[PDB]
Formats: sequence, structure tokens, C-alpha cells
Amino acid sequence: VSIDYRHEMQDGHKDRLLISHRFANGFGLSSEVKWAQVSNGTEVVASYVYKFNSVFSIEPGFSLESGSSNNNYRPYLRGRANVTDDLSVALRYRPYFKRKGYTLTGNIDYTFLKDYTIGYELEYKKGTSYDITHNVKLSYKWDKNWKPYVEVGNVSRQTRYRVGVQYSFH
Ligand SMILES: CCCCCCCCOCCOCCOCCOCCO
Ligand SMILES: CCCCCCCCOCCOCCOCCOCCO
Ligand SMILES: CCCCCCCCOCCOCCOCCOCCO
Ligand SMILES: CCCCCCCCOCCOCCOCCOCCO
Ligand SMILES: CCCCCCCCOCCOCCOCCOCCO
Ligand SMILES: CCCCCCCC
Ligand SMILES: CCCCCCCC
Ligand SMILES: CCCCCCCC
Repeated sequence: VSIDYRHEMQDGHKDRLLISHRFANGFGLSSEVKWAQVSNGTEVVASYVYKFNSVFSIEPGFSLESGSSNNNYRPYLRGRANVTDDLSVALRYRPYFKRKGYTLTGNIDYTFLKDYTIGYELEYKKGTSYDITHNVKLSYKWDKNWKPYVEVGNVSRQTRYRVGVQYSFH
């Protein structure tokens, strides 16, 4: 189980608290509460990660969000390839049916010096009623329980900044 708090600003603000767990069988569940300045929301996600082998995995997922402004059903399929022990790549297709469109999100993540991770995320969003996002995240496993992190992204025009920390139970 982990609990992840994150603050976001551009150049109002957004905050979130995301609690999640992935079981050794592959089943995962998360619940997130979000507030922004006012709006609020909650999201729940259930998924299975199915590992074909040490390199390739596929993760179908189900999510519903309920809010002031965002209210969507967003199922998804995420494929992952471990290129090396330190380097992974993923691609996620996530349509949204909200009150429709889809996002396509690619991720490249590289772990170095045991405790650091640098991640690049490219996200393409297209409505049916496009935007491209570039994001860089840097995380540091400070100890067995705490993983602070920062993200800087460009949303296309403007910059989106996040700071957060993930606490893991042991
Ligand atoms: C939701 C904020 C980000 C996740 C941190 C909450 C984890 C709760 O377990 C904390 C146990 O270790 C902390 C011991 O120090 C107590 C500090 O109390 C603040 C907890 O909210
Ligand atoms: C395995 C299928 C999907 C798992 C969903 C689990 C969540 C079920 O909880 C429903 C109970 O509602 C609690 C309070 O409702 C607040 C609104 O919920 C936010 C998103 O629906
Ligand atoms: C992006 C569309 C293709 C991805 C598969 C659809 C996922 C939504 O499935 C709906 C069923 O919801 C229940 C699933 O909850 C258990 C976790 O397993 C994920 C399978 O959906
Ligand atoms: C790893 C398996 C799961 C990954 C998703 C499976 C299928 C994804 O289809 C993508 C749908 O978009 C079609 C065109 O792709 C456009 C790529 O981005 C450039 C924008 O034109
Ligand atoms: C081992 C690979 C993983 C590390 C990759 C991290 C660095 C990747 O940086 C690419 C991010 O590109 C950001 C582009 O910024 C958008 C510029 O938009 C114009 C300014 O408004
Ligand atoms: C099992 C720990 C995550 C909690 C998710 C709650 C879903 C309603
Ligand atoms: C993995 C079984 C379901 C866990 C749900 C925890 C309470 C909402
Ligand atoms: C301490 C040097 C500044 C690092 C800048 C990083 C900007 C993304």
C-alpha cells in the first residue's frame, strides 16, 4: 500500500491524495481524492497486470471518476516492455466517456544510482465532440518508505509543475 500526496500549479492550484496497492497476483486497486481552486473529485481504478514474461506485460484497467467538473468512465489498456533492468517503456490507450475521446500515453523510465528514477511521458489527447503534453518526472527513493518527486511539463503554451511524495508501508 502506498499513499501519494501531490500539489500542482501552472504559470490556481490542485491537490490530490492517491492510495493504491498492487497484489502479488497482479490485481490492483486505487482510490484518489482531488481538490482544486473550488472543485473536487474522486477516482477509483481497478486493474490486473498480466505478465507474459520478464520483459512484456499487459494491464487492462477500469476507472470511474466523479466530480464537480470531470465525470468520466475511462477504461484502459497499458502495455509495458522492460528493455533492461533499469529501463522500461509503456504505452497506454485510455478512451474517455465523460460528462468522449481518448488519450494515448507513452512513458520511458530510467532508474539510476539505485534510488533515482527519471521519466519522460508523452501524451496525446483527442476529443470526439488534439493536445500534446510532454512531462518529465524525477523521483528519489529517500528510504524504504518515502519517495519524494518533482515533475515539470508543457501542456500545448504553459508549464505545469508538480511536487509530491509517495509513502509506502512495510
Ligand atoms: C497523505 C500524505 C502523504 C502520505 C503520508 C501519510 C502516511 C501515514 O503514515 C505515516 C506513518 O509515518 C509517519 C510518522 O510520523 C507521523 C506524522 O504524522 C503525519 C501523518 O499524516
Ligand atoms: C472492480 C470493479 C471496480 C471497483 C470499484 C470499487 C469502488 C466501489 O465503491 C463504491 C462505493 O461508493 C463509496 C462512496 O461513493 C463516492 C463516489 O465514488 C467515487 C467514484 O465512484
Ligand atoms: C481501452 C479499452 C480496452 C481495454 C479493456 C477494457 C477495460 C474495461 O473493462 C471493463 C470491465 O470492468 C471490470 C474490470 O475490473 C477488474 C480489473 O480488470 C480489468 C479488466 O477490465
Ligand atoms: C501495448 C498494447 C496496448 C497499447 C494500445 C493499443 C493500441 C493503440 O492504438 C492507438 C490509437 O491511435 C491510433 C493512431 O496512433 C497515433 C499515434 O500518435 C500520433 C498521432 O497521430
Ligand atoms: C533514459 C530516458 C529517460 C529520460 C528522459 C528525460 C528527459 C526527456 O526530455 C524530453 C522532454 O521534452 C520536453 C519538451 O518541452 C516542450 C517544449 O514546449 C515549448 C515550450 O512552450
Ligand atoms: C486496497 C488499498 C487501496 C484502497 C482502494 C479503495 C477502493 C474503494
Ligand atoms: C483485493 C480485494 C478487494 C480489496 C478491497 C478493500 C476494501 C475496499
Ligand atoms: C540546480 C540546477 C537547476 C536545474 C534545472 C532543472 C530545470 C528542469
